[PDB]
Amino acid sequence: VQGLTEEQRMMIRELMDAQMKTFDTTFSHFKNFRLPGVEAAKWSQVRKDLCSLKVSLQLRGEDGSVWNYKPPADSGGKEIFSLLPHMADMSTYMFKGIISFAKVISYFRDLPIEDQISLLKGAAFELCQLRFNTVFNAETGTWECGRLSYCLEDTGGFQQLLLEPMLKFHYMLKKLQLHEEEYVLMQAISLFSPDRPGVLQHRVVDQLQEQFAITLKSYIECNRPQPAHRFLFLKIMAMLTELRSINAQHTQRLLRIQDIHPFATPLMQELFGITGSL
Ligand SMILES: Cc1cc(C)c(S(=O)(=O)Nc2ccc3c(c2)nc(CCCCCCCN)n3Cc2ccccc2)c(C)c1
Repeated sequence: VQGLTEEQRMMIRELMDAQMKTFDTTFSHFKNFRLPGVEAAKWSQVRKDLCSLKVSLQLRGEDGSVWNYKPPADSGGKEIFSLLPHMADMSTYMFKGIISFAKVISYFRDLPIEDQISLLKGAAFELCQLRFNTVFNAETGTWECGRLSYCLEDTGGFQQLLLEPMLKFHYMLKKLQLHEEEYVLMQAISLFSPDRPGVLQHRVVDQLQEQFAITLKSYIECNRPQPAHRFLFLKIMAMLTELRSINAQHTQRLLRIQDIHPFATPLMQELFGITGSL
């Protein structure tokens, strides 16, 4: 609010507006989702890949009842896929919110439709993880999604869990104690990345991204004088670069698992380049 130009203030306001309209932070409208039921070299890697998703799951009913699901151990069989349909439904729900976020923003609406599609295919996973970070509780290792909770299982210990790049990302980013405004500028910087596959208006997207980055740098300078926030802008940009690498690693996991055991919803297939033809 302090020290920004009028264009920078309008930019933050437009992003905060889009975030408010399209982020169901209580997950009140996530419903009707599936739940876990009550050569060989490709299989060996798929087994390791699925370790990237292993969480337990709690559901608190409006009546006060609690269901809890603890996932199995890997015993060399199909039981390792039990959480995939639920995870697909959750990600699909998040992805719809992300697509709505982008479409409310003026700078995005003004790009040609092909570049909108390419930008969303490139960034949807990243914006999803940024939104999930805001409901991550780093004290209990839990993503608190309203009536749903997804909890990390104690291995090993805390430091042995933070070796997994996705978890180190979530814990390190939560430690920065970002404002809502800083999360939503992070989303814009990731969304308007000019080097995503298939982008045509590289120069326009690059100039938009740079403007979002300058606004973030200035927001931090004007509102965060404390020695703990020295280099905060550069810390955030380093997190964004690391998030891009996690996106490539986790996208290849999805594709290997999909090859052995189909689970991607139609929206996930569209976002991740699955044509529907073998
Ligand atoms: C295989 C696959 C790949 C991709 C690319 C997708 S996805 O982007 O479409 N979606 C998606 C959505 C949320 C995700 C996610 C993927 N990975 C994680 C990290 C899981 C936590 C570490 C476990 C620890 C064990 N060592 N989270 C966070 C999370 C937040 C809330 C609830 C649960 C998990 C999918 C579906 C599968």
